[PDB]
Amino acid sequence: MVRKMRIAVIDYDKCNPDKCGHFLCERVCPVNRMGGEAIIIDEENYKPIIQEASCTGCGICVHKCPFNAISIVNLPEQLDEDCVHRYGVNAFVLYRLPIVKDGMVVGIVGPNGTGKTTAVKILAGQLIPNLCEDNDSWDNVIRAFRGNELQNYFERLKNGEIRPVVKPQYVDLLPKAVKGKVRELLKKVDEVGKFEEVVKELELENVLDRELHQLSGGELQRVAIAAALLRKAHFYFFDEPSSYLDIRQRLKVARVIRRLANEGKAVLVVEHDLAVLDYLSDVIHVVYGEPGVYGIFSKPKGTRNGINEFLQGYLKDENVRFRPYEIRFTKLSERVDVERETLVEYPRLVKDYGSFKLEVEPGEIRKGEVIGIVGPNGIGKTTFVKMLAGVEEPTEGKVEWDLTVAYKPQYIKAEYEGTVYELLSKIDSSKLNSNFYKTELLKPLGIIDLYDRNVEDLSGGELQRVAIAATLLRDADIYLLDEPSAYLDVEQRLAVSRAIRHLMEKNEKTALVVEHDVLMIDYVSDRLIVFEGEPGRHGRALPPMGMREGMNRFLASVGITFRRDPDSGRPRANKEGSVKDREQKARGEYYYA
Ligand code: SF4
Ligand code: SF4
Repeated sequence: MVRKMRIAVIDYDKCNPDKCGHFLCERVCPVNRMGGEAIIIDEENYKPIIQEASCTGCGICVHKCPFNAISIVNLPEQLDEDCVHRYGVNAFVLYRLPIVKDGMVVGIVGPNGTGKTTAVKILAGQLIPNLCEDNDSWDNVIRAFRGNELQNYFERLKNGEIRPVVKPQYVDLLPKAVKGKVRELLKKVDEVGKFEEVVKELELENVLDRELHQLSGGELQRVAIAAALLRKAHFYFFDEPSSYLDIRQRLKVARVIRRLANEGKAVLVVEHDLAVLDYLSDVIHVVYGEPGVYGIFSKPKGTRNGINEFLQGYLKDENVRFRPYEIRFTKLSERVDVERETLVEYPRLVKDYGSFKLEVEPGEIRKGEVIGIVGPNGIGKTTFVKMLAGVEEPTEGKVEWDLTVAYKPQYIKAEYEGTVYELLSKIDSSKLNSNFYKTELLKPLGIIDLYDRNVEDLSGGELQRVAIAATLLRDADIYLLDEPSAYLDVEQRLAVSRAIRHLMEKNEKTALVVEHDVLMIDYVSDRLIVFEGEPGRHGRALPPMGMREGMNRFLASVGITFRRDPDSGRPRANKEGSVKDREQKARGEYYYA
């Protein structure tokens, strides 16, 4: 086998055409000698340029450079030969692997279906690498990764003195597979003798009484986090633990997972929220490719640089573009925030089931804006949303008016016979066929390619995108999405953000997006509803307020302050106990866009 790209980098800060004659390059260059364009002259910025499309990689120019402003490398037997696994010809292929490490938290960021999960099975002893050949042994794996830390992994893995435990990419499998209580389960799975510490730090002592099927999202997720650590294993691989956790939970779970590094145990993590990712990890991997054709894991990076580079879409270590535009964000000074017309107003409501109490203070709904809902789970974010939605009748007050409400529920389960196209089509055929919904909603969330399978025959992340798109293609005055964040990746999360923002702004309509992922809030929100009280008991919904004034108000009850990163612009979470943490909290401004 073979395969090879040439990559040329010239440290211009070291080049000086006038000192080496006249671009010693083009002169000494064999290809240019025979009438070729390996090295071209930028007779303006006065620099030399190597057109890697030519350069034989002979390296003559490199040896000649009177300084050493030239490097030419052949990505041979390293990027093409590395090839790890092929599922048979005309089928998915993996290149490279994430490099897990002891005593450290190895991060992963990169869109779904790029064989994140392919690598897990590989590492779990349950799939032998063929190295895109025909192999069915460990030994060729151990050799191929010679010069690297993963050889040592495959040697232990085969002796079988390590076995990694894996928190699966979809959960909601344990309730329909394991019956009885969270109390029970957590005794059973116990083998680590750390039962006390776990259940307490992740605050599942109230959550023991309920049965698995009676859990809400945040709780079910965390109970999996618990049961994975109580199984005995050195290596713990968490695939998407950000699903359905609220803002308060996800920051607290991050601390729990981070404390593992100190115990010297190896954590491998997928996260799709940059603030949570920054905080946990110590290494970071970027994974690039178009889903379902190939995936390649990049070289290990230090968390901060790795994230910067993801945002830029350009790899300077690997020389790969993988997205033709940059990840970007919206402050509050990059907008027009001007007042708009009142759609409706709601008085004081108060709903008591008699197993939770909510009071909603008097509030205004404006037209043409996007209101983010924030707070910890079971604080009746959902109780409010459901009162306008019509599935719950307020005990007192009125919200149920002649606005039509479009409602995306918290769980997703399908009950629909027929295709993705049937399901959408009966709502508004018309919308499907117009160019806007095609630029902003349907096309970048993959739905054009999804019309051929049934709704029941769609998987969690595709089906999520399908629910979301469905709710926004309903004909309504006001759009209600309860927690769409679940099972979306970074790119998806962002695409849904740009779609919500454009569609709502253009037709001047209201939407409520209950939200907990920092980035979506950071882009989309015009106004905020902060929830407080003590969850599972009482909640007090405070009236709508400005985006900044809201995230300020709320962040102060979490102890956790947010900056603006200076490298390429993203929400920077600041470590509890830091300079910035201390300066923000002292000065009553607990947040910056
Ligand atoms: S070799 Fe490339 S870098 Fe060294 S001087 Fe000539 S042009 Fe500038
Ligand atoms: S061989 Fe080395 S120098 Fe000659 S072209 Fe290819 S890269 Fe540039």
